[PDB]
Amino acid sequence: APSHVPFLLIGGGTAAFAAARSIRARDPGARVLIVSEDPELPYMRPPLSKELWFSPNVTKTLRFKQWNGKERSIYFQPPSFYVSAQDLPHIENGGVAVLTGKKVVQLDVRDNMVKLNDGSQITYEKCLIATGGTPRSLSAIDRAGAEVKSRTTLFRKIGDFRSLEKISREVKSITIIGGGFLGSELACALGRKARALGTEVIQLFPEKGNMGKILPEYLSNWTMEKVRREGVKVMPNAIVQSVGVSSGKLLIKLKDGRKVETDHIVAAVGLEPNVELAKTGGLEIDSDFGGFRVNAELQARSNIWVAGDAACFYDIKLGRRRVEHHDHAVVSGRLAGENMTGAAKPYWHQSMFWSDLGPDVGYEAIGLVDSSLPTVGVFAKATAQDNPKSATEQSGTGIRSESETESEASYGKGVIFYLRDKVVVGIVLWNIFNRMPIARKIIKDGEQHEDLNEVAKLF
Ligand SMILES: Cc1cc2nc3c(=O)[nH]c(=O)nc-3n(C[C@H](O)[C@H](O)[C@H](O)COP(=O)(O)OP(=O)(O)OC[C@H]3O[C@@H](n4cnc5c(N)ncnc54)[C@H](O)[C@@H]3O)c2cc1C
Repeated sequence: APSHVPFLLIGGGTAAFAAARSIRARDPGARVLIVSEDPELPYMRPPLSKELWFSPNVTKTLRFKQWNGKERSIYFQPPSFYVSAQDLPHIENGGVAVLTGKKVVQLDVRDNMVKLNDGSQITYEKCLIATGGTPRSLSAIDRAGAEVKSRTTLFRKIGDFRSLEKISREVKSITIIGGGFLGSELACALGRKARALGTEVIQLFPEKGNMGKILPEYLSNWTMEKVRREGVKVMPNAIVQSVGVSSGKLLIKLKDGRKVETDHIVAAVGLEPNVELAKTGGLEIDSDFGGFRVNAELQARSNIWVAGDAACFYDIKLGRRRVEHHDHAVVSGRLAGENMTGAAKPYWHQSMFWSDLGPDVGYEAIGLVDSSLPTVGVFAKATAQDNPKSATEQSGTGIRSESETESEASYGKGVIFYLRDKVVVGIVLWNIFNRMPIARKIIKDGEQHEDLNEVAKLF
């Protein structure tokens, strides 16, 4: 670990990598150090709940096959592209180094320095906090003791992919708690594995259907049927009361009286932004939405920026906000990098989200998407190209935010408009690809729409 580094990136995920790339692009000789608590070099997360499950050496290499059959590495860059932390301070033309297995435990804003868990002290000139978040657990699990806890997976990293993939091959029943996109993706991934093995997969949540807090009743229900068609036993309207061990089996007790016996549990119930450094750093966090509060240029302080899942930014349309989008991590990380190199540009990007439940069904979302808001959905029969696989064959990539582009324009599918009076504040696209720029334009203009069935023609 160097005693000093010009650019210090705390956390080694998607946002940090984007910032590292941006800093180097604007400053060819920049010296950038990434401190990552995890043992792995920077990698993208979407494949962990998708393509990596649709394949035995893949678990070792982590080089997956996209829906189009072509391989891609989960890592942002090959390990030989990074320089050693030891050489970073004076190596010719600089570079980007990564300190894996090390965690920043103290931040001293006034002295521009951080302390690592091993006692190491590092000063910086410009710092980016890109710590992401920590998965949330169920209070029922927290209050159940060590045994139950040891048999519950909080899905987020490469290590969770490997341990869960192992378990799916070794046990007879796995239960997923959570109806969100991630829980549903895992449900489909695990369901397919179970079909060949002849095992069981259960998914339960308090809502009436999958993604119930986001999707309107019609599409929420359609999604639940989709998951059931994969062999998964889906249990909606399920409120967990307690969880314990009975005769070596996990026993989940629900409020309506139902009891569920299973071998392992996977929880996908949201995340808690990692703002532990706010304590010693004396930085302000948002008690309502979570995360480090930053200004328009993503600054927490004159020389400290925040990007990705850990940032509570000011959405140009919605006010204080925090999101969990790959697109956001990439764009905000890139911007932070540019601002750390004298750009002084505001974050006005409208972050998009995407989810693939296999090669045949996908979703895209943007803006305020809440099922409690008044909505208007327009649907139609899907064509042969309206699916994630075709979209990937066309674009050559499975990372939707890449093929969709970051710009704004100048039944088996459909569009769902979320409204505020007659203005569209959010949009969900079901099996419609390469039209996000149109969605961004509609939301940005913020005009009132007398029809919408006319607007749907745009998609
Ligand atoms: C399984 C899965 C699937 C997903 N699929 C999609 C998808 O299809 N579409 C989409 O739009 N989004 C998706 N997302 C979400 C998207 O991946 C995230 O928004 C993005 O990864 C966040 O990046 P980040 O850099 O902000 O944080 P992270 O990638 O979470 O990483 C933060 C890093 O910093 C480390 N760290 C934390 N604290 C410290 C510390 N004190 N010192 C050192 N290191 C620290 C962490 O351990 C971690 O390595 C998915 C997420 C998961 C988990």
